[PDB]
Amino acid sequence: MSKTRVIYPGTFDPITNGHVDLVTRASRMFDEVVVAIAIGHHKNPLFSLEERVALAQSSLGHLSNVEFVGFDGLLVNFFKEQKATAVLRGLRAVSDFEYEFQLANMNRQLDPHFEAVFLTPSEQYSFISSTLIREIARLKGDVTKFVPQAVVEAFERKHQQGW
Ligand SMILES: CC(C)(COP(=O)(O)OP(=O)(O)OC[C@H]1O[C@@H](n2cnc3c(N)ncnc32)[C@H](O)[C@@H]1OP(=O)(O)O)[C@@H](O)C(=O)NCCC(=O)NCCS
Repeated sequence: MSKTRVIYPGTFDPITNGHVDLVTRASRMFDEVVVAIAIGHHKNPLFSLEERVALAQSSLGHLSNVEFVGFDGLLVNFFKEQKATAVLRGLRAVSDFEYEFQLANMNRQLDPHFEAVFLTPSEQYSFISSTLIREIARLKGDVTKFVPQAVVEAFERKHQQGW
């Protein structure tokens, strides 16, 4: 009769309707869900950690069993620290599927307790790629269809300065 806690890591740069769907799904089936934002020190994300967490909070705060936290280092260690039952990943048609198996199996070798549990998002979200979203925004196009309003405004606000 133990509580479920799943960790959903990613860069969420920025969060998309697809990510929202997934979290919504996950919130319905796990007791607690942690939206885990990888800082990306060596990665160089467009949006800052604060901006990413803010935007996630805005699109998913209404779910009461959803936490939001940034993290670096090893997902396996974050997993341990958070006393997590499993790491959640999404699985679309566009997904590097062998590349989920590498992640999953290598992490298992680092920690035999590590478990991974994929969910698939509503078919309308099977084709959107944050890379393309960011590119469309950059070229002053409409991303209203692919990300929450808050994110759309973030994009303007990013144009409006330079960082
Ligand atoms: C954090 C981590 C899980 C993320 O990898 P990932 O599956 O690519 O997920 P990310 O958050 O990196 O997302 C990267 C890409 O996935 C894509 N993506 C995944 N789900 C998506 C969705 N629902 N909608 C749109 N794009 C999506 C995007 O194209 C994204 O591109 P971006 O780099 O512009 O954001 C992985 O890098 C990690 O675990 N790092 C921890 C460090 C570690 O342990 N390393 C060794 C593990 S063996």
